[PDB]
Amino acid sequence: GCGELVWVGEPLTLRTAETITGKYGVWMRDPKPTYPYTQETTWRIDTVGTDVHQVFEYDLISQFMQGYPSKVHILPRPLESTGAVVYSGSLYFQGAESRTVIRYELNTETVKAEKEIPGAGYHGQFPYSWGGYTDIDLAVDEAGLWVIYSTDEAKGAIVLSKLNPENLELEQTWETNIRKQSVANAFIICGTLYTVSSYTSADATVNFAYDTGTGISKTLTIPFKNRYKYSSMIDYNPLEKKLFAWDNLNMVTYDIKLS
Ligand SMILES: [Ca+2]
Ligand code: NA
Repeated sequence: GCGELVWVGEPLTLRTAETITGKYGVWMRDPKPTYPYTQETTWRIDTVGTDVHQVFEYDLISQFMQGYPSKVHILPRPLESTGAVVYSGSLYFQGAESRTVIRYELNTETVKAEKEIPGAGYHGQFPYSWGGYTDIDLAVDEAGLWVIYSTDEAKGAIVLSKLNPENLELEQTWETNIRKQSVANAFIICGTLYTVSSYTSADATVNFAYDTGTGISKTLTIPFKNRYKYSSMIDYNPLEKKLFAWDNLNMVTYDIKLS
């Protein structure tokens, strides 16, 4: 059931972090779960600080919302920023102070692939507008795995590449005209990249779209509310067809409607 994004609902708070380590972070579910995980399995990474390596895993939504993790993974190398995703049994994350994407198989705690994103800026060159070293943002949509970034050659405009999820090879690349540091975050739905105008405003918008099928860029005015005024992470989950976000200690989700 694919289509163009036409509406975003009110943010729903699922969990509020209890320490400043959780002011910003990423939380994720797998749109292609694999044993021993299910559609309920939830991963959470608080990303404040300089040696981020703990991943909280919750077998059940009840545990994610009301209780303790069922497992803590200690990543073998530290992680950068809020851009990570989980896809088909692996956490895909960026190595701290690097342009390297790492595929970490969760059930075996094994690194399966590492890839330098060619020419990608990193560590504060092309972050989203809030900073936070958000230069590299992974994404999953109905067609699989992508990475959102920029390069000097693109002069800071958003570049997106489709990734092979097994070995991280780039399969195809598109260059937009949207300055990455001028938008708060971005995500991909049904092959279209969407951006959010502000990470602070209760009256933000989903303000730009780039359709990878046609190469056409559009301006949009879809209301988007940052309930807690500091959104560090905004991603799309194509199985649930919802936005997942992290907003000033709060793990939130937004319903959407496609046309
Ligand atoms: Ca994102
Ligand atoms: Na992401």
